[PDB]
Amino acid sequence: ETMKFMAENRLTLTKGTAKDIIERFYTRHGIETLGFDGMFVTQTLEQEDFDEVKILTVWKSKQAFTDWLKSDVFKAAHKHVPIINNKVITYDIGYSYMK
Amino acid sequence: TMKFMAENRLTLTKGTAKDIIERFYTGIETLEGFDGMFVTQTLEQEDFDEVKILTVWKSKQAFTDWLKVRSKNEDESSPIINNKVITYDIGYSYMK
Repeated sequence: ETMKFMAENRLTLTKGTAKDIIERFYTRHGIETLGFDGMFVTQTLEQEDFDEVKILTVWKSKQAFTDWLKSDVFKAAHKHVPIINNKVITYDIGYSYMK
Repeated sequence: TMKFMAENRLTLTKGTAKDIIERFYTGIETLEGFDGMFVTQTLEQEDFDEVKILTVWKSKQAFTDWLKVRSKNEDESSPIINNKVITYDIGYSYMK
């Protein structure tokens, strides 16, 4: 039913700018109003040369994600948000256990 | 809750993710600092397969205490090319 598909926006940033970028995601622009199950914004630890922030979104299906890519909430979040690189990766969640 | 993430990233020879993956779907939820885990498979991967066992914790402490699948460079028959562990601070999270 839910938590079957995960999407990741991987951001490679100038070292030191990670906090400011992350705070930018406290305003999610209504993504929760969607097949959306949750999101995580992380910072890779022990990085010396670059900062890496990953925006992980969990959905109930790939289509939930692809439809989101086409939504107005996607546009507002993409326009709201240092970033040297920006890559998108997707995954099939084959197993999840939320306690 | 959910403020730390540990990732066990497994690079596999293209096509072997299918079987191997089910062995990670497996009493870690008994720890207080443990919040949850995800096991994923990367889509659209061209030359190799990728399995990531993600676990979320309340603190880096929980994960550390907890801690304290061989590679080819060991058993030539293993599908696992590389086995890395990455750690993260969860700056923000929202569920449901």
